[PDB]
Amino acid sequence: SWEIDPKDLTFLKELGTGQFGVVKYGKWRGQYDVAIKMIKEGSMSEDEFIEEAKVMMNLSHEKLVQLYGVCTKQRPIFIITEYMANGCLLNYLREMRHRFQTQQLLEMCKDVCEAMEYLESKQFLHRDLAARNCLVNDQGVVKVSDFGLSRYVLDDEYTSSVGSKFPVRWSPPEVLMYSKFSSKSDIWAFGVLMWEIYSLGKMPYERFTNSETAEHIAQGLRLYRPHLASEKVYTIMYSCWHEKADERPTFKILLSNILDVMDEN
Ligand SMILES: Cn1cc(-c2ccnc(-n3ncc4cc(C(C)(C)C)cc(F)c4c3=O)c2CO)cc(Nc2ccncn2)c1=O
Repeated sequence: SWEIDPKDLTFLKELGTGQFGVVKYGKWRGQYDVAIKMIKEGSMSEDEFIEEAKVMMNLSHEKLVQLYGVCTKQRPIFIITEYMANGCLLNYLREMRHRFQTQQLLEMCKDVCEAMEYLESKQFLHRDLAARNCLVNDQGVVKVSDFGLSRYVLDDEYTSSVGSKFPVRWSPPEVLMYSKFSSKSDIWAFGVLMWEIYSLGKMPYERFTNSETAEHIAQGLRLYRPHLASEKVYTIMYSCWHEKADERPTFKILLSNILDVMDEN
């Protein structure tokens, strides 16, 4: 694991708080833009994370927000990542909602699908894929962030399937019923993410509670086709939501589907 020297980090701006506490924008060695997570004491299973961190750092792809390294020889520990100037995708969609062409929306789905095809090829699960966990850079490229970190969260409202922070609206039946995560549960979440993109950042199953969402999707309720999604695009997102995990596509198949739609248009 790349153990970064904290003396090489210059903090510049607050980026707000996430599940592990404060995140800052800064520079590494006075040049490279980075984000720095300051891991709040008690928020993370730190020994577990440190033991397993190298796998995460070896994930390298243009459409992943890279985990560059860690600072662990002190308290609090730091996680150092790629910086994304336009922030999270969910907010970006909502703030620019009157400016998007449908071709740009499909390009966002392609960006995320490329990242996920790469993770799938490495047998690595995101576990919390959603627009809130994608980020956008200064050139509008969407990248997938915080892949794999859900495993290390210490927060019972997040880790309990009936907790108020659990990502129920992005979860397939086998996660809600059995806590069975797989690349096929990331597939389901990706379909919901496509829906978030094409709805310009609406909340999935808005007005339903988490338990009502779970109850109704188990019985076959599915997200409606957003106005901006063509039938071809809807067919792609809908394919992610087969009740049976083994009937869902792979990210390799989804990427091929997405490219085919692009070529036709
Ligand atoms: C890399 N990065 C991270 C963030 C940023 C800031 C605050 N909290 C977070 N979050 N948000 C959510 C989050 C979620 C998780 C789960 C394990 C999946 C539950 C784990 C995290 F570690 C975080 C985190 O750190 C992030 C996401 O990691 C913001 C950026 N950019 C900007 C730009 C402008 N304004 C604000 N932020 C940026 O480039």
